[PDB]
Amino acid sequence: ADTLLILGDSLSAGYRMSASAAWPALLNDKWQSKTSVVNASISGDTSQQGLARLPALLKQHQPRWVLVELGGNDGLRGFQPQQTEQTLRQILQDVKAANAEPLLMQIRLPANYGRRYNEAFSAIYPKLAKEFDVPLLPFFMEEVYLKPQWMQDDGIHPNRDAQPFIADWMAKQLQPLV
Ligand SMILES: CCCCCCCC(=O)O
Repeated sequence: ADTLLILGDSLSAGYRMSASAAWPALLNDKWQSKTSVVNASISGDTSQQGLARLPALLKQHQPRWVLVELGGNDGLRGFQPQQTEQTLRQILQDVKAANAEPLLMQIRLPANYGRRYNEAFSAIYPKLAKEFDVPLLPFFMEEVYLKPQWMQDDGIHPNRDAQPFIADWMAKQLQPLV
């Protein structure tokens, strides 16, 4: 029984819903008796808070793959993309050293954050992915934005109704990678 560890934030932990309602739990359901999905995501977690938890998780879960979904809160709070990039790099190193396969998810900020900043934030992902030669999954939120009925009031977080769809899309994206 191989393990996929998910190191992410509210987008993966679920926002204003229980963990059982978030897509990782639904993905774990359809990957029943196949692959184990461990959702180690916490709402509001910056890339540093995530990195802070990683060591213990690798040690305890001995995952074959780690899906990294972090940075969104940093950019959202105007952090220094140079810093975020540095944190994500350590995360990838930790994963590799743990003899696990890192899977990086691309993150993008709202258009109302300025072109300058958004481009610098976004570029981090392709850059690290090239640097470590790891898969760079597209940003699943891009498809969700196209369906207002799948978005919560804040225009940021996907709602309960969106979870099964995100689970299916994620299963599709992760398939070749597992
Ligand atoms: C629009 C960028 C996506 C960032 C969402 C951060 C998720 C959280 O609330 O932990």
